[PDB]
Amino acid sequence: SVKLAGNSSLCPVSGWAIYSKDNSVRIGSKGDVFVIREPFISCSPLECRTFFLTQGALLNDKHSNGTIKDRSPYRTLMSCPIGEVPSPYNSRFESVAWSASACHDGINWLTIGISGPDNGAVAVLKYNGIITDTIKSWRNNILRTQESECACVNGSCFTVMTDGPSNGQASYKIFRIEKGKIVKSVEMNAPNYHYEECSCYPDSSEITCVCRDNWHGSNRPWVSFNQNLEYQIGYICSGIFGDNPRPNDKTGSCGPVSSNGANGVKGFSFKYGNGVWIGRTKSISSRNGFEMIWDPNGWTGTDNNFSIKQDIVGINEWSGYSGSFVQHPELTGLDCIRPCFWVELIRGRPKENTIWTSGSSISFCGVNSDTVGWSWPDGAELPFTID
Amino acid sequence: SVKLAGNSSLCPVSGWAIYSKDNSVRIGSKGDVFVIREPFISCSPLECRTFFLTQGALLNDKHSNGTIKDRSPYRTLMSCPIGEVPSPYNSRFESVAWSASACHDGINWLTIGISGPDNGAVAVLKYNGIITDTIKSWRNNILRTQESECACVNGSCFTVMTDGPSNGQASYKIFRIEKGKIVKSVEMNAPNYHYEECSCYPDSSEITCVCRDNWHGSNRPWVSFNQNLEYQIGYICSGIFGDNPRPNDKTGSCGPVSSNGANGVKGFSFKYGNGVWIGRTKSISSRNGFEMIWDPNGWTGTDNNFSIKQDIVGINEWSGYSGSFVQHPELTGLDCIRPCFWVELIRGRPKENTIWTSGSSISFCGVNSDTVGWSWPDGAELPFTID
Amino acid sequence: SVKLAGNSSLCPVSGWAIYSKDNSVRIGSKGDVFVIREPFISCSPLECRTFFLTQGALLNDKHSNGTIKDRSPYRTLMSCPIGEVPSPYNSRFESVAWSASACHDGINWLTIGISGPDNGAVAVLKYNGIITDTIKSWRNNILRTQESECACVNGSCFTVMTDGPSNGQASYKIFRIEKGKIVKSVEMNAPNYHYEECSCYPDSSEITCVCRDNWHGSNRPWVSFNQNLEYQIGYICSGIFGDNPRPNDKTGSCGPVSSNGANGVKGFSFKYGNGVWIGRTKSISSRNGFEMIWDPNGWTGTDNNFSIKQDIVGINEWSGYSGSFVQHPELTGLDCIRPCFWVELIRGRPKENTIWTSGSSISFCGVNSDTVGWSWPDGAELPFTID
Amino acid sequence: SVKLAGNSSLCPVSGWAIYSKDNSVRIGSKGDVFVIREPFISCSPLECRTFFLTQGALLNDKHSNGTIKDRSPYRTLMSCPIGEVPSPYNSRFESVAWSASACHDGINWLTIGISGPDNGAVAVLKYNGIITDTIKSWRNNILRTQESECACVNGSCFTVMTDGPSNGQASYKIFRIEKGKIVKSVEMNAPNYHYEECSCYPDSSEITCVCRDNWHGSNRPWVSFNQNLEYQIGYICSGIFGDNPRPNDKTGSCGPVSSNGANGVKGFSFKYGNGVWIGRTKSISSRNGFEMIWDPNGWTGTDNNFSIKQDIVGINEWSGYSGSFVQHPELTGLDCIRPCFWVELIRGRPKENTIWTSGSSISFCGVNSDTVGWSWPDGAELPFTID
Ligand SMILES: *[C@@H]1O[C@H](CO)[C@@H](O[C@@H]2O[C@H](CO)[C@@H](O[C@@H]3O[C@H](CO)[C@@H](O)[C@H](O[C@H]4O[C@H](CO)[C@@H](O)[C@H](O)[C@@H]4O)[C@@H]3O)[C@H](O)[C@H]2NC(C)=O)[C@H](O)[C@H]1NC(C)=O
Ligand SMILES: *[C@@H]1O[C@H](CO)[C@@H](O[C@@H]2O[C@H](CO)[C@@H](O[C@@H]3O[C@H](CO)[C@@H](O)[C@H](O[C@H]4O[C@H](CO)[C@@H](O)[C@H](O)[C@@H]4O)[C@@H]3O)[C@H](O)[C@H]2NC(C)=O)[C@H](O)[C@H]1NC(C)=O
Ligand SMILES: *[C@@H]1O[C@H](CO)[C@@H](O)[C@H](O)[C@H]1NC(C)=O
Ligand SMILES: *[C@@H]1O[C@H](CO)[C@@H](O)[C@H](O)[C@H]1NC(C)=O
Ligand SMILES: *[C@@H]1O[C@H](CO)[C@@H](O)[C@H](O)[C@H]1NC(C)=O
Ligand SMILES: *[C@@H]1O[C@H](CO)[C@@H](O)[C@H](O)[C@H]1NC(C)=O
Ligand SMILES: *[C@@H]1O[C@H](CO)[C@@H](O)[C@H](O)[C@H]1NC(C)=O
Ligand SMILES: *[C@@H]1O[C@H](CO)[C@@H](O)[C@H](O)[C@H]1NC(C)=O
Ligand SMILES: [Ca+2]
Ligand SMILES: [Ca+2]
Ligand SMILES: [Ca+2]
Ligand SMILES: [Ca+2]
Ligand SMILES: [Ca+2]
Ligand SMILES: [Ca+2]
Ligand SMILES: [Ca+2]
Ligand SMILES: [Ca+2]
Ligand SMILES: [Ca+2]
Repeated sequence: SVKLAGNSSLCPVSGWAIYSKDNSVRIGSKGDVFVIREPFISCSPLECRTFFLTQGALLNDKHSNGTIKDRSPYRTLMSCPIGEVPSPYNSRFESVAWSASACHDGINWLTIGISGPDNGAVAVLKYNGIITDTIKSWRNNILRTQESECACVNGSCFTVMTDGPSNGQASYKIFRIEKGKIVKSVEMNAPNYHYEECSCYPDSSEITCVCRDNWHGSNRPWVSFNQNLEYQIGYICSGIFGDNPRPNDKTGSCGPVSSNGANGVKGFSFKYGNGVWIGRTKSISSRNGFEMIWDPNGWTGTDNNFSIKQDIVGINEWSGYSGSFVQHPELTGLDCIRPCFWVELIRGRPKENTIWTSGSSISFCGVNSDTVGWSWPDGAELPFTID
Repeated sequence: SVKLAGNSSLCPVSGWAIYSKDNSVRIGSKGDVFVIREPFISCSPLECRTFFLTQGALLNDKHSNGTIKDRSPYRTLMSCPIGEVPSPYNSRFESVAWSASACHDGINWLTIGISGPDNGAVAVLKYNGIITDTIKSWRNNILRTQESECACVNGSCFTVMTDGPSNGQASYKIFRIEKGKIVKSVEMNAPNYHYEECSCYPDSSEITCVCRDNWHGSNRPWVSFNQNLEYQIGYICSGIFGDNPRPNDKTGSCGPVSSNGANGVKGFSFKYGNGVWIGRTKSISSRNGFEMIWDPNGWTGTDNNFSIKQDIVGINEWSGYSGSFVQHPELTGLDCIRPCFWVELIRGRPKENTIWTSGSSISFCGVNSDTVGWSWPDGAELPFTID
Repeated sequence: SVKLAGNSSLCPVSGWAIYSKDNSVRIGSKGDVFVIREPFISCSPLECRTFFLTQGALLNDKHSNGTIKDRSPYRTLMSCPIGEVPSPYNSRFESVAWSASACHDGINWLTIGISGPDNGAVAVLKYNGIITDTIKSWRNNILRTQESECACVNGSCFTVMTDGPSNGQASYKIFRIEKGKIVKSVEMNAPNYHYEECSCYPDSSEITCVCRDNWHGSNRPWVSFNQNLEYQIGYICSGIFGDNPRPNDKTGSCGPVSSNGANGVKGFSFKYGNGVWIGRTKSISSRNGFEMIWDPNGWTGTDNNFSIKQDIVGINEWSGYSGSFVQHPELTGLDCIRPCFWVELIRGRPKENTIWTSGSSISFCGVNSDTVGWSWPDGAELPFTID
Repeated sequence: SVKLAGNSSLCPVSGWAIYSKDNSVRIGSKGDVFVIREPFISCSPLECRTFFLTQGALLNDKHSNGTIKDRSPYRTLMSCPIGEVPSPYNSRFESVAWSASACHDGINWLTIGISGPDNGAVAVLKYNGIITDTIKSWRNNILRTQESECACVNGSCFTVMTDGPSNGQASYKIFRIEKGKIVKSVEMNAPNYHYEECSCYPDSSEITCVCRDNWHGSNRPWVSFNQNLEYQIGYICSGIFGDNPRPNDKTGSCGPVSSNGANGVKGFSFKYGNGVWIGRTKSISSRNGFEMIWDPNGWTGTDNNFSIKQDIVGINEWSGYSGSFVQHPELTGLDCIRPCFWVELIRGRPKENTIWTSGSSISFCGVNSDTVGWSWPDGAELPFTID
């Protein structure tokens, strides 16, 4: 086994080829499939896995009742091979968690699972499934992390955590982790910024994270840093606003866009110089639809012009969280780090008249060969028999 | 790991010994078994797997409703060990796909999965589960491929794809693929021919494909080619017509037989000089029954005489698609490439009064020791509880 | 990997320690468990597996209807780790079969599966899951084999097959098989003998089989042979009669005991010089109960005295088939071949008012440390919901 | 593979970080989950597994009826990866057993499973799944063992067994086992002591066991010994009484505390010099709640003062058995033996109006980084459909 180098650049890509679809909710109508939310994908040098937060219950069973609820002692982080439904019969147990991150350094899996009370939550770090560290809430207000993969470079893995209000100034910390041990952390000096649920990826030995401002930004905040945790911060400038909810596209800002800025959804974007690939919902007001947009000056420019749009999920279909994942040269044999992404397709409450909330997933990888837009939605027929 | 040589000749065989039976539909009456169609078998140097197109739903569940439908965003290519039922608990995810092929070059699996809209479908190629190439519809009319294994020789794998009408002249291309990458393709110059759903196998370093003419042939078209994609084309001459539907046996043609020529079913045949092993339905009008026929001059001769017939499925039982698969010397230790075949046993719509359509499978391998004809049908009792 | 030597003697044992219990029928009341019968155990140098003939259906489903029937095209030989329930989710597919045998030579698994019509059945032999030979019915009257493990010595494996009447003189052949290929066979010259369902084990480089006389013997016939298939035949002499049905114990015979001799059950015994360990039902008239009896002169002596009796299943509980299996020094590290045995616990028809018939299993291994008699019965409560 | 050394000291710890939660009962409402009780965790150098005694039945099925019953021929010891629900689809079969222990010596698993009649039970010992020894009841009164992991040092593993009354003086033996073979045993000379269900761990080459006195002690008895089985005995002195039931905390005793001393629950404690980490229920009268208490002089001192309390399960929630497990340096890379523990969360009879009794589990590992108390209860809603 060898550490992932993480020193090559992100592969430029012209479109997105479909990689996986699990059909979890459709299958769970009969099969034994976990009620889940907050899924994400992460790869080792050998395989790619879907991680997810269970609700300690199965679809179409009474224990799925009330699963709109975000945090409980029953939620667990588990994983299964990409594209398979999350079932008790094919899933690896990772951690007890209502917020999580995970990533592979080339040698072993790092998992981070946060559980405990809202006023004193504890992140448990594991390396190869053995507890290696913990970090406890420092603001006593829902310690929370990425809900997507952490990022690794040369044996060090990096993540971001938040503690404090979701509707005002909070506290954001970056962590450097080696063999599951926190070896350095820094608090970001980001007055007037808000960071939640960062999607972080490696690119030329440094980490870029695109996150969710739940306080007052309808564009997405970003933070980038080197292995020594020297960081920079900003917001994506494009008038192609990335959050949900958001206003109709118009002139943007390199600071937080206040219009429709409260609340949000976990998302991601890939930076290429001044340009950016933005993944976003199609609806400006609800978690519906998904599309990928290439905006060649969208990282630093405020106009609402863009060059490419690719459909992923139709506007009349449910979407949800989305996040980046990468495939390193050690896995692919390429000379660059390949960008991929996943989308959570949320079914049930609050929009649908069920007793439960759960998601399925789709994923795509970037390529420079021909691609096509379409809609690959969840496809389940609600309500279910338990409803 | 070593590349399959693919340079020995096809083993001559006198009969077919039963190899597998999954009983998928019988078992799915209670168990958690995927609704599937278009199954096929393919082997590595170590094992044989059943590939199949799911409908993203389980048998005896409401989401099986309407599964007579051929293409949707929910269909996925998955695989499991040969003879096992396709379940979410034992199946490997391969690709999102409503048309597919797969084969192992001795090192890794190649999978090809076509998804997207009818007017712009995209084939996603994976090698060891990593996306390696794509090819997009060139006629904007249901890009489609084998629904059986591709064929590999010395590290190159080969397949055929079609784009265009199913009731008139279409476009047919041959592809050479190395480590999941298309390295060469050619369009077949086949005016008045129609090719779909080719069953292709290697034989002495060259590829032979026997396919389905849905336009105007009740005999089967074939195409054979070397590693440089220099090809020859024709139709099986035998008056023992191979397609379904078809006329009663009589004098055949080395061109497309127009009588009952429209429509068809995926099938296969094995060429041995002027002779041919033909697998076909027993019914001339419907997908019922299956038999293997040895016709010693049937490749090139038009008479309706034959030498051996072996029963596989009784005429009063449902059959469906069939296809070739081979076992290379690297797997068997033999000094020739062994021919095997599978049969899809289709249950449900349109012939039966159910809300769903799904198949089970049987397979056989060629031998020169004693064999026997019989009927190994699906055996499920319809309708099901859900109907 | 190395061939099993098979040259050490059978370990003498004073009692039987319980090794496994699967509770298949109890579990199948809810879980997805195959309807099975004719289970048996066989070991490699690394693990022990339960083989079984499915009925291509699950317990408590309508397709379990009529499963008292012995032969059909739906029956398949499959296997799972010892002690686990036979489910579609944990079972390896082996062969299509309504009669079977299997054994590991130290390198790979040999499986033998007989399918086809009663008047022309074909045994398909596989080595490492690849078809290596076939043998076809020579009397056109239900070709049939052990329903327990074959026996291996120095890279050669041995089995017995029968063809002909079950109520009169039939034909019995011994086979020597190497890497799945029949390299020698001989027909036993056994006028007035009847052999079915042999339980064969290796002992000092030679094979001993104890079988079922369905024609006219309530004691068990035996055949022993060396690697060159030079054989001897006889019947177990003990007045402790081994078959079911049978008379009450009395003076026995070294030939077939005619009293209650018609019909029978698959069983086994272990020879130790003049002595014998006999496994048998407790009831003389029905497949109820099970016990192990040590009779120190029972192989060659006709008296009805014995020295040890150990209870296995109570007389008021259902039993069924039983068979030997061994654990070689290559697996155990012992300096002798260890005798073990399994018992099939049959539930359903004809004795119970259900639509189905299925079995669970228990197994035991011989030891010289302390043991105890008890009853470890099936434990399912019939009828089931489907009945 | 290398033997565990077992020669380093127990890691001192300040708190307990949550390690696993299986949600078995919640999931078994729909999924195929074993009815179980007496679960425990044990690790190899590579992984940690949950062992458990099934009732040979699944949750929400009629065969779960009467499972309050402790011993039957249907109970089996099985195991699955830690944190996964115990299902027939993910569980390894270990032994037929209604009382058990297991542990890994660094090379292979030792399992001990006791079955048979109350008046003559037999413990079957397996090493790598092969029977290696047996030991039979010596007092003919429910031979019984730990229901948690045995302890290994330098290739020798150690356990404790009891035979005799649960309401008066019984007999207690210590065993030294090498490669599954009993190489030494001694009977403890413990008049007026009572030992059941010992929780034993290694610490500096010696074994410490903390057990259950069901006769007349509401504090816990202990026994410690070296590899030669030279032992010492006593009771935990702390006025923080460890058993359930028990009196309210007050001045304790270094002998058995008679007040509320009859009956009990399996538990554990970790000795650190004069100090002790005590895990106990929160209720003094019933199996409800769980907490960890650090009492710096509680091993040898009788006062009821303590320094740290950490909540694990709320007082209004069901708990049950608890036990120690360790993680050796060979697994963790640490320079000490890490203490962890599990808690069984018992649902059903006798406290709840169901036909069945079953448990789920949680586990924690000791650390010196920040931790938090909370309640991680079972969470199932009773009764179930079957009730
Ligand atoms: C699989 O699919 C088939 C086909 O969809 C499905 O059978 C259909 O069931 C639906 C719903 O029960 C039926 O739809 C009804 O049709 C009647 C006329 O026959 C209408 O009167 C009904 O409409 C009234 O009620 C609606 C709901 O309250 C109102 O919205 C509407 O305005 C009317 O007031 C309704 O449309 C339909 O008849 C059948 N179709 C067929 C061909 O049988 C089947 O149930 C599905 N199977 C499973 C397992 O899901
Ligand atoms: C799990 O076990 C419990 C306890 O066994 C079980 O509840 C029991 O159900 C049985 C069967 O329904 C009940 O037995 C009946 O009791 C009544 C008196 O209350 C008797 O009159 C009945 O006997 C008559 O009918 C029998 C059958 O026809 C005749 O054989 C008999 O001679 C009489 O004519 C019968 O015994 C019993 O009352 C309950 N017991 C309790 C405590 O509730 C439960 O059903 C089981 N659960 C599952 C899921 O299997
Ligand atoms: C990336 O890291 C690898 C592995 O250490 C190193 O060999 C290589 O020089 C680096 N690549 C570049 C482009 O600097
Ligand atoms: C969901 O939970 C609520 C709160 O306990 C309860 O009232 C209701 O019965 C539950 N609904 C279902 C369908 O179980
Ligand atoms: C087939 O290929 C193998 C492997 O390269 C080669 O050694 C051999 O010469 C070829 N066999 C024949 C018969 O040409
Ligand atoms: C058994 O076979 C082994 C392996 O070949 C051989 O070494 C040994 O001599 C034989 N044992 C006896 C007792 O003859
Ligand atoms: C069993 O099969 C018979 C014969 O077809 C049929 O009449 C009956 O309905 C079946 N019984 C059940 C319970 O399915
Ligand atoms: C513990 O055992 C190891 C392995 O044998 C040995 O090397 C070492 O000396 C021991 N450690 C201590 C602290 O005694
Ligand atoms: Ca926002
Ligand atoms: Ca722009
Ligand atoms: Ca045609
Ligand atoms: Ca001819
Ligand atoms: Ca007989
Ligand atoms: Ca005698
Ligand atoms: Ca089910
Ligand atoms: Ca007590
Ligand atoms: Ca104290």
